[PDB]
Amino acid sequence: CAVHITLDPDTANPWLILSEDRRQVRLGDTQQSIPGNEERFDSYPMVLGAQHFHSGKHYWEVDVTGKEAWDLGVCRDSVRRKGHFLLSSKSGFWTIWLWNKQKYEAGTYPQTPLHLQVPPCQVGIFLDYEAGMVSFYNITDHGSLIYSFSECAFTGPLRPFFSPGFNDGGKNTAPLTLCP
Ligand SMILES: CCn1ncc(C(=O)N(C)[C@H]2C[C@@H](c3cccc(C(F)(F)F)c3)C2)c1-c1ccccc1
Repeated sequence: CAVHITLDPDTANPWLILSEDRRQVRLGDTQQSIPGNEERFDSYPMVLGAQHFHSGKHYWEVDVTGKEAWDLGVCRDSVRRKGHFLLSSKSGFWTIWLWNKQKYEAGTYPQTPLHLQVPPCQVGIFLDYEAGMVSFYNITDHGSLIYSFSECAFTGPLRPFFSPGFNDGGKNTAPLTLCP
């Protein structure tokens, strides 16, 4: 069920730099000047996969090597794009995140701390639509389960969700890379 993900530049916050092949994204030093369109996330450095999931099983892996912060998973296509919101399962985002170098958490509401013995350099994301399951795997630790969201009971199409961090004038400029 391994799927070739590509990043949708129409969704990408101006703080983001996408590679030419749209297989990579990183935080930029400054905001790019880019057309204001309704699909674009305007308040946080977030971008979606081009791919839409209506059903079935879907798997992809991401390199997070050298990063102090990131967020990965899946969201409803219907999520609001403009203004401020909370990354939570209750808001249509099924994600895990790193921040402050070592704080791993699942984006439940309220959030669930994760205790990772081996810090992941690559993360696997498995979506099972009919099961209502989004699962996260520690590829560095031989595929151990990081976290699973269960009985999410999805209605509409879902999208891959990425953020290579938030802008804090910090050093978190290494890219997220989609693994071949
Ligand atoms: C979307 C708002 N939001 N929802 C929940 C949380 C939250 O509690 N904080 C602790 C963690 C930081 C994690 C993170 C890691 C990498 C990239 C991003 C982002 F937002 F850019 F996509 C976010 C999410 C926040 C948040 C709070 C402060 C600053 C920015 C966001």
